[PDB]
Amino acid sequence: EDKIKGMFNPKIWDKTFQDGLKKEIEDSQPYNWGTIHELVNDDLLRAVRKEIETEIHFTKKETDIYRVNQSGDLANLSGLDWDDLSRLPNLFKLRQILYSKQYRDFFGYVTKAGKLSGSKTDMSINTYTKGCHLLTHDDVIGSRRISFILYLPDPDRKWKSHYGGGLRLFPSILPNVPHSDPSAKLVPQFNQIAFFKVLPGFSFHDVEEVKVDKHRLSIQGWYHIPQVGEEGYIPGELEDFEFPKDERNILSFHEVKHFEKMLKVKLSEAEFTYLSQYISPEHLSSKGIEKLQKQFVENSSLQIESFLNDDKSELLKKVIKQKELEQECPYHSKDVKAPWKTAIPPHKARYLYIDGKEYRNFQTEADILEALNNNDLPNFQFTKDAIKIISDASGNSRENNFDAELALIDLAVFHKSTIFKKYLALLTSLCPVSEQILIRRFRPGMDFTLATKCRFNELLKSNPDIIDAVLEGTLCLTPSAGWESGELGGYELYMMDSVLINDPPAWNTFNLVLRDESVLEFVKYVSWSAKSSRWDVKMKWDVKSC
Ligand SMILES: O=C(O)c1ccnc(C(=O)O)c1
Ligand SMILES: [Mn+2]
Repeated sequence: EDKIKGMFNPKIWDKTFQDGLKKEIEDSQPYNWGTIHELVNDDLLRAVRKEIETEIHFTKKETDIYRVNQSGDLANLSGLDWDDLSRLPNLFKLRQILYSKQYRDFFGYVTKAGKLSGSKTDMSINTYTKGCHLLTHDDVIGSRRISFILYLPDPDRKWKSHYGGGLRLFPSILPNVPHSDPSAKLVPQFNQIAFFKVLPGFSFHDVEEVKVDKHRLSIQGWYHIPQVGEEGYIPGELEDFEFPKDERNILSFHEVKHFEKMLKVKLSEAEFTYLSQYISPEHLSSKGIEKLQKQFVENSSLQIESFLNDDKSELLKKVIKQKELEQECPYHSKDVKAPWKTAIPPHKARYLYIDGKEYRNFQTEADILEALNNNDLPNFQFTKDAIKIISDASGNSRENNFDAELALIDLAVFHKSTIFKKYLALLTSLCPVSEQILIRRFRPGMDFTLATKCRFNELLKSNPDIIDAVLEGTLCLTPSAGWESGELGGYELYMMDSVLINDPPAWNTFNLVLRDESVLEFVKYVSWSAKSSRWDVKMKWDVKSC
C-alpha cells in the first residue's frame, strides 16, 4: 500500500499537474476526454507487455462492428481468467494500482466523475493487426462510468500515424447524433492512456483500422459506479435522424393490378423485349425462369450470377472503373456533392448513396430539421436532369464527369419499371406493393452497415394479404479483385437471430431474399486495403400473396 504511488509517474500526485489536467479535460473537444503520457512505471509496464506476449493466446474475432484479436472469450480454453493471474504477476499489479484508492481519488478528481468502484475491476486485453478495427460506439453499457485505454505498442519504436490504429472521437450534431466524420484522432504510444467519462448520446469514438503489418497491444478498461455502500457510496446521492430512412413508397394501383392479374410465364413479347434491354438472356428463358422459380420456392431467396446482359455489364464496368481510377472520391461528408448523400449516423452506418431525393448534406442540426420538416420523394429522372446541367457547366472532363452516376441511375429506373416488377412477381409468385431503390457506394476505410432487421411498414401491419416479410434485392457491381476470402470486408451477410448468405463483393450478381422479422443483414466494413469501393443497387419491397 506504500509502494502504490511510486508505481506511477510522480507527476500525477502533484497538485499543479492535477489541477491543470482537470481544466484540460473540462475544456476538451468534442466531449470531455484526456490523455496522460508515461503513466506507469516504465519497468513495470515493460514487464506487463512481455508477460502478455508470452502468456496470453489471442484469437481473431470478427463481427459487424469489429475485427480484433481477443483474449476475453471464456468457455474457450484460450479465454483469459482474471481470477487466475498466477503467471501474470505484473498484470495483477497493474490492475491493483489502477483500481487503488489512491489512483481512483486522482482520476475521479480530474475527470469530475464522482466516486469510482475499486472492486468492480473491468479490463480486457486485445491486439490489433493489419485490417483490425472497431467501428463507432459510445461505450454506454451498465454501470460503466469512465473508459480508459492504456497502450502498449513496441516501447522502443514510435507508432506512426500512417500505421493506423488511431483512437477517433466524433463530435455531436445533436444528442445521440454524432457527426459522420471524426474531429480528433489520437496516435497512441507506449505507456500512454486515453480516457473519457462515458456519456450517453455523446461519447462516440472508434478505432481506426490498422493499415500495416504490425501488432498493437492495448488494455481497455472501465471504472464503474461503486457497489452500494462501497466506500460509503449511496445510489442517487432517434429513428428520425437516420438517413436514408428504412421506408418504402407504395406503388400505383395500375402496377399492383398488373401483378395480380398475372398471378391469377405470362410475359408478352414486348415485355421480354423491354427486360432484355438490361437482363441476361439466360435469366429470361423459359428454363431459366423455371429454375429461378423453383430455387425461390425452396429457399425463399435467389443468388443470381451474371444478372445483367453483356452490353449493360460492359457499360457499367467501364464507367465505374473509370471513376475509381481517375476521379477524387470524397472522404469527408462535407465534400460529398449531388447526387450523392452520406448515410448517418455513424454508430449505425456510413456509406454514399443516391436515392433520387433533393440534395442533403447534414453538417448541422438545422440541416437535419430542415429535411424532417420538408420530406420529399425520390425522382430519378429529375436527378438525371440536375446532373446533366451541373455536368455541362464544368465540362465533363475525365476528372469530373457523371458517367457512372448516369448509368447507375438508368439502371435504377429499369428496376423501378412496371415491367421489371412484373418479372420479379413472376420469379417469386409475390405481388410487390411498395418500393425503395438506392444506389450505394462503400469506400475503402470508411463505409459499412451494422446488423439490423427489416422494418415493417406500420400502416400495412393490419393487412392480411400483405406478407410479414420484406423482399430485398442487391445487385452488386464491384469490379475489383481480391475479395474472395472476406478479408477485405464488403461482404453481404444475412443471418438468423447461423448464416444464410455470406457473399463478398463480386461483379454483376443479384441476391434476393424474403426477410422475415428476425433475419439480420449487414455489409461488412470495407478495408482500407480494398482495391475499389463496393458498388451496388439496393431494392426493397413490401409484398402480398396472390
Ligand atoms: O481495445 C481498444 O483499444 C478499444 C478502444 C476503444 N474502445 C474499445 C471498447 O471495447 O469499447 C476498445
Ligand atoms: Mn470503446
